[PDB]
Amino acid sequence: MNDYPPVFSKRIYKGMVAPDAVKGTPITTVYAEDADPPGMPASRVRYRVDDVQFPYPASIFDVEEDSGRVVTRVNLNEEPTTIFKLVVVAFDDGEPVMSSSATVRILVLHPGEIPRFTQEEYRPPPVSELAARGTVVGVISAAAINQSIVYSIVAGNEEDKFGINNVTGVIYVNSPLDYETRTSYVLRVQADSLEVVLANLRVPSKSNTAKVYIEIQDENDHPPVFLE
Ligand SMILES: [Ca+2]
Ligand SMILES: [Ca+2]
Ligand SMILES: [Ca+2]
Repeated sequence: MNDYPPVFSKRIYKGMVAPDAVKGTPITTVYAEDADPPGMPASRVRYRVDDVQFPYPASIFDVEEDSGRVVTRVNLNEEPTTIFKLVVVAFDDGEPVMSSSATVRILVLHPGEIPRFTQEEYRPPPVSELAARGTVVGVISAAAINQSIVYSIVAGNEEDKFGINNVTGVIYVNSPLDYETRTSYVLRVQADSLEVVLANLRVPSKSNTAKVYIEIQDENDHPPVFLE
């Protein structure tokens, strides 16, 4: 019998593509498996696009039948920041032939317009534990072609001990620091292009994320002695 359909690994895939991408530019691979006995038609999954609800994405993208790679059907000329919903259907060679669908949300964006930091690690001089709010700690720097850069701290600042000026990329002291509580931090930072920020999006990659090693400088204050 053939009584199990293909089941996509994910319900919604993501993927990027340049706005001027040539024909057959690879975007992403989708994937689905079939629970019927292996080696047979019933569990032999082919991939196809669909144009019921989203015919235009289907007009410019296509999925390969056997590999599952999503690619450009045409040399494209679409506008940046756009998001398309391409609908992919995986179907078996069974009897009766079963299937299931899934969505590939594709982002139209240039790779070269994603920012690049000046360093992957920033090691600024050690900040006094008694430093006041607003005391500058260090500064981070990132370029991108035809792009102004918004900076953000994305991880490692769980204590809200730091803030960053989201435009100058200047990291500063937000809460008061205690050396005895914690002697060092490592922030994950992220430069995103302004055009991207405006479309309510973030696009991380190796070159638009960097680390900041902050070192706390001990002064004579009241040491915490015991806790609980
Ligand atoms: Ca099947
Ligand atoms: Ca202290
Ligand atoms: Ca101290």
